[PDB]
Amino acid sequence: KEFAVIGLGRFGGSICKALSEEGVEVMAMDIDEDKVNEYAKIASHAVIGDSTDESVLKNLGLRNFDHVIVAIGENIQASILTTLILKELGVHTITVKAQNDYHEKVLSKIGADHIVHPERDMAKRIAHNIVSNNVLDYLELSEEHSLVEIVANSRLAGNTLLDLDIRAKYGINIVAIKRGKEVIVSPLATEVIHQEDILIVIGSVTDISRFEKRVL
Amino acid sequence: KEFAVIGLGRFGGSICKALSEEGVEVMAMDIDEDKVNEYAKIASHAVIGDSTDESVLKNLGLRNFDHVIVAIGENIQASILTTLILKELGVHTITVKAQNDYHEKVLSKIGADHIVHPERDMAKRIAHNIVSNNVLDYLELSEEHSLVEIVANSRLAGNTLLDLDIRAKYGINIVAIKRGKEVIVSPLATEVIHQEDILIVIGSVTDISRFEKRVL
Ligand SMILES: Nc1ncnc2c1ncn2[C@@H]1O[C@H](COP(=O)(O)OP(=O)(O)OP(=O)(O)O)[C@@H](O)[C@H]1O
Ligand SMILES: Nc1ncnc2c1ncn2[C@@H]1O[C@H](COP(=O)(O)OP(=O)(O)OP(=O)(O)O)[C@@H](O)[C@H]1O
Ligand SMILES: [Ca+2]
Ligand SMILES: [Ca+2]
Ligand SMILES: [Ca+2]
Repeated sequence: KEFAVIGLGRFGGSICKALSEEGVEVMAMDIDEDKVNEYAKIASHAVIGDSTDESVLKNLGLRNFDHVIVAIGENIQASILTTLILKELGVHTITVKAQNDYHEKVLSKIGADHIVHPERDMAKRIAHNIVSNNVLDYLELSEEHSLVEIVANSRLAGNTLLDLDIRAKYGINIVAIKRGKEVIVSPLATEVIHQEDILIVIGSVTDISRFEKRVL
Repeated sequence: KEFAVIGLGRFGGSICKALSEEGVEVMAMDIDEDKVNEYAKIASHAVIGDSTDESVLKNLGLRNFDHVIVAIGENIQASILTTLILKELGVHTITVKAQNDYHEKVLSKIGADHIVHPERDMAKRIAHNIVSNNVLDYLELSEEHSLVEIVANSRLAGNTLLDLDIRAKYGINIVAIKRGKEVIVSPLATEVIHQEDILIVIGSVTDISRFEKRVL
């Protein structure tokens, strides 16, 4: 498989490092020579170039590449134009970092396959933690369902899962518990909740909200 | 509770918007007046100022604030100095966006409570997906354990969980299945895996790796 990353900022450079650490080859490109130099021994092919020169991406051989990541940030126009060119070159999968909603909307119509929002998505998790302290983190599983990490409080602590009856009363499922350094997976109803346990829970976002209100 | 965000880039501004959307008050600060203007109706108090002026943060009343987020990016020195000042002001919880390892190392010793890497953390998830296609995403639960989203292949499809015997053979647990738009939570052993099911799995990173090798 052939991988390329265009734009070596914190996202693009981290993609380059992660791919390198996974043990695969990656072409890493940036218009800034100093950035390219930083990745000269990390990427298998580090390239100084402007990705908005059509012949440049073609001459580099990006036609039919398996996956190209566009991580140009503040230059929304360069990002969009680069994406356009990659699509015309038949790149199978194009992932692009979006700067805003406008950027995303355009990227979607010109055929980016995956549009990602690293800063925004982490900000949302952090803000949710901030405003509800017992909720440590969450991961959306579908439009309706999420996984949520919940710190047990005094009300939960000391009771068996059987007695808590959370599935029947709240519609949500405790699928694991982090207890100290250990993770208890698929705990039985006989499991007793300890103070400072982190409950790993799956349910609808609606049911989770009701649980937070009732219990947290 | 009192919240402040310092630096309104994509991360800081997204934190400001997310907090605003959660319905809480937030003070949003930036040295760039145009950025502050963008958040004047989103933040409950939008402030033009240099967070590295000690008297500025004190006069704004940040002493003993519940949570302050430092999202100054490229100015590592301003970030570090701002963090130092907030700590001296007794801020209960300081979360800081780190630009690199050096930045993180210094932030840790001068007492940032939470150091976050939005670009890097998303890059790692993406790169892992890229190099192992059946693996859609993952979330670390502990140093030893992770949650992983795995697309079922032809080998898994058509078999009951009972017959697959994945817990006994691989040490990992299927705690949910995304099937179309639905999530099946805590499936029973009688559940049959469908093509294109997304298995939500929890196990040790070691056991997960062995499973990927054997089955994916
Ligand atoms: N036309 C182009 N061709 C190749 N690289 C480019 C082009 N335009 C910009 N870049 C590179 O893209 C990289 C990332 O751009 P920038 O730093 O503005 O994005 P960012 O959103 O701050 O990135 P991150 O959030 O990942 O740090 C920069 O190193 C820049 O040199
Ligand atoms: N001393 C300071 N006081 C207040 N705000 C500052 C200070 N220095 C920088 N900022 C603001 O911090 C914001 C973010 O900085 P910058 O854009 O360099 O970070 P970034 O890593 O690109 O952010 P993001 O990744 O969140 O887009 C900018 O709006 C900038 O004006
Ligand atoms: Ca444009
Ligand atoms: Ca960024
Ligand atoms: Ca420094």
